[PDB]
Amino acid sequence: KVFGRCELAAAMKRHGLDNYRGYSLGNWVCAAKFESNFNTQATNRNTDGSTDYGILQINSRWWCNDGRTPGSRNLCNIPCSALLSSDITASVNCAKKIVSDGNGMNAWVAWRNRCKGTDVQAWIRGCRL
Ligand SMILES: CN(C)CCN(C)C
Ligand SMILES: CN(C)CCN(C)C
Ligand SMILES: [Cl-]
Ligand SMILES: [Cl-]
Ligand SMILES: [Cl-]
Ligand code: NA
Repeated sequence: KVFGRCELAAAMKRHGLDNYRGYSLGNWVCAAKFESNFNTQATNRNTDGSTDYGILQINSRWWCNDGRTPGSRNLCNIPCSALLSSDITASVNCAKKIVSDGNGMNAWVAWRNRCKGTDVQAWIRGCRL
């Protein structure tokens, strides 16, 4: 599913991401924009052999199991395929664990490079929330 901007913001709000670990909703919408262009089915292979999955491009080295990342962990306890669902529940639950891991949203390099320090509230401007 490709979410609309305001549709995703609403879905992330319902699932409890708005201000989660102090990150306003616009941060999460910005991150999703640059990670996946709001496409739940986005996948991307990394040079280390891991793969990033879903709307927030969650990586198989630590977070999910895909059966093909040697030596990896599955800390969210999910198949990486669950992160591609039209229902974002799994991606949100896993994102909350990731952002709690010590570096906050710096865990998402695209967040750090494209969102951090910018006017992120623009990503939710105009939405009925
Ligand atoms: C181009 N921006 C939205 C980031 C990359 N996505 C599309 C994969
Ligand atoms: C362009 N970014 C910053 C906001 C998104 N909407 C209003 C198109
Ligand atoms: Cl915001
Ligand atoms: Cl594996
Ligand atoms: Cl933080
Ligand atoms: Na894994």
